Amino acid sequence: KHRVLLIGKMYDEAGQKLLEESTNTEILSNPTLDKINEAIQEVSGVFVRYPNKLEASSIRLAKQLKVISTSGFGTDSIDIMAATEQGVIVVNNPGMSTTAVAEHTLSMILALAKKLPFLDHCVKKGNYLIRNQMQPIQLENKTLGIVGLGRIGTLVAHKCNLALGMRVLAYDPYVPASKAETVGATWVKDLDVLLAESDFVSLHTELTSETREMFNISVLKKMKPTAFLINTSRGKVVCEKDLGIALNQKLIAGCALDVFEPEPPALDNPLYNFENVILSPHLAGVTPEASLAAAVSAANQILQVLQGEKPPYMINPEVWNLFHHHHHH
Amino acid sequence: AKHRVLLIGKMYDEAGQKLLEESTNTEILSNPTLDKINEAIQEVSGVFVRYPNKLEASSIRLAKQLKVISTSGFGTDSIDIMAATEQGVIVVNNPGMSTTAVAEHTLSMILALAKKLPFLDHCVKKGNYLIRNQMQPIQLENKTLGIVGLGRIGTLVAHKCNLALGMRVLAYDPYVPASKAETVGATWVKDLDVLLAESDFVSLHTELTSETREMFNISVLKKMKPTAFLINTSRGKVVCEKDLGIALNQKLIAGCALDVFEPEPPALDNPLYNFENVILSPHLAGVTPEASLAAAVSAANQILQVLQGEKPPYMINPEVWNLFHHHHH
Ligand SMILES: NC(=O)c1ccc[n+]([C@@H]2O[C@H](COP(=O)([O-])OP(=O)(O)OC[C@H]3O[C@@H](n4cnc5c(N)ncnc54)[C@H](O)[C@@H]3O)[C@@H](O)[C@H]2O)c1
Ligand SMILES: NC(=O)c1ccc[n+]([C@@H]2O[C@H](COP(=O)([O-])OP(=O)(O)OC[C@H]3O[C@@H](n4cnc5c(N)ncnc54)[C@H](O)[C@@H]3O)[C@@H](O)[C@H]2O)c1
Repeated sequence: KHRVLLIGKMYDEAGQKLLEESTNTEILSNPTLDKINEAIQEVSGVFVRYPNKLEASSIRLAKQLKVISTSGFGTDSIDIMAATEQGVIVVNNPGMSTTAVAEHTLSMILALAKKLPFLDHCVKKGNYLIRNQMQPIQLENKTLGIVGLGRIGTLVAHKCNLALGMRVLAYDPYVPASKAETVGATWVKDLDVLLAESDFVSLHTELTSETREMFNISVLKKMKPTAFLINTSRGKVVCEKDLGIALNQKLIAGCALDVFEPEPPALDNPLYNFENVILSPHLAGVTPEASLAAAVSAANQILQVLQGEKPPYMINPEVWNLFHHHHHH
Repeated sequence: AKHRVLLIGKMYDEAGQKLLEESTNTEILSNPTLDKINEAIQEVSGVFVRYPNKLEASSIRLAKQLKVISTSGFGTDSIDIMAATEQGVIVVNNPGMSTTAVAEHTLSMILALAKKLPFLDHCVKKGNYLIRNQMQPIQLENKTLGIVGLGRIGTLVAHKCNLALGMRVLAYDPYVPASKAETVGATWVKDLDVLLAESDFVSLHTELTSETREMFNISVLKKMKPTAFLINTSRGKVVCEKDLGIALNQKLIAGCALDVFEPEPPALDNPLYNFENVILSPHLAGVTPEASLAAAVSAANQILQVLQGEKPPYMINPEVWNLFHHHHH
């Protein structure tokens, strides 16, 4: 029977149960490159838990490899070129946690408006009278600016408009304006207009060379001093040093972050010392439902390629013909 | 007890209908009128729509127990999605099941235009073998192919025409990264006008949207080379067919190959039937045994998923999911 290497465990054991019905699996925990190499030589499939890496030199050692599956959308730590050259199919598992991240985003937007973690701290310390200096924000009729109108951004736009009564603006050069109009948002060609008009700005872009450090001191200066930033996308989209300067200089009023750069944020991180800051440890997409759906998807696609069936989320379909040559024909 | 499912046209493989019959009672209509749909749709929980059959808003409103509409393939232009969304009805498509088939069919049509294959077959069979002394077939090596829409099919067509024929491949698609073209040896161009000026064959592979509706009109044909050919396997409404006929008459382009039409099916007296260097097929580019089986299984399984309250993989109106929940309980 075929052998599968799991570079990191899946998000739900049901995916490992699926593999074990037909394959012999070995599981490594944050393995070093050497540990991968001595475990990968006889496997037909590999699962990679984000953010683990799979290098070209390791792929070359896997002479019978048929398929590499990642745990989520991201494949940046996979050398796809190497896999393609050897007839190995790379699949991702995208969109398995859209609803979880959308809910987490609504949670952070509301908690910023209501000053919820700060008020909880104050009441528990006997500082009930903080209420005199408080002005919670009503979300109704405020403006939300969505940067990245993808799977998550679209759902967040829809619910903030329909359920919370917000005006919703969006910036995304790589979707048509009709996509925003369908959910009640307006797609804007000029990011600066969204920045000037928004009371809450929520980031939902893919991380690319173009969006890396896109949210820097120049952007924060354009935002309203009363506005808040929410980032549930990727830590590298935000320049954290500039963000701290912007909070310190009151260029924006606060922020909620689920992702960081560097990740694991340092014990030193100056962002910890603002009470208009709300932090979560990269959990926005983590629910039992999302973990199970991704684990089952990844296992099912590995099993498809081992059977010779085309999986639904191939990242390198240009490899199929060589895959055919190596393992069929 | 069993839910009812209406098929507005058959699937292309019986496997889908057998999957549905395990758990539901089905009725199959053959090219029904709007009235026949309304009679058969009143009590059904799920509908399958075989393209180009239409499902209009008025019919969706009569379907008081409707949960899910599945299209036969990627295209959803024959569905009133807005009406479905308003009623808490999930729309699923079935994308990427015909990608190799359409890419093969597109290469077939490019070659047949270059070699004048249907015309010459007719000549030999009518006794005019000696037409050969006036024929100059085109050598595809180093000719330029322009791809409009670098999606699943457009990217595979670019890859195959490079590998099989040595063609230079240009692409126009505002919504994909230039790296996607580079990976298959093509160049992504920001200005469609440049692609039109440089291409010897222009092949259409876009989604039909308000932006691509009637994109290929007389102004575009005036920009194409008089020696160039148009290939359309995407959607008929991307091409203004009356302008295409004008363009062929006025020698703005040399010929065309079409698998999709507007009016689809086309009329008995369509003027395109009478032109030189026209090659037509009846929306069969994506209809192979392999593709039909995959699409039929996918459509059946998504219908069954939604009937169970499970989120399917190809929801095209995810903003409707909460209203579906509210009705499905
Ligand atoms: N915090 C978590 O636990 C978690 C979980 C899942 C996803 N994510 C991240 O959240 C982000 C959104 O996820 P998704 O599934 O909606 O992605 P998606 O691929 O569906 O959408 C990404 C969108 O970003 C847009 N984009 C690219 N460049 C842009 C630019 N310069 N400006 C504006 N928009 C741009 C793209 O056009 C796309 O519509 C991603 O970064 C994803 O990695 C985080
Ligand atoms: N038998 C057949 O003829 C057959 C079979 C399958 C699919 N199709 C059709 O072929 C088309 C492509 O299918 P696919 O699976 O590759 O879809 P896809 O979603 O993978 O690709 C469509 C591409 O169109 C591009 N697009 C959107 N707007 C554009 C614009 N203004 N200009 C240029 N490009 C734009 C998108 O960005 C996308 O990359 C669809 O119209 C589909 O309905 C036909």
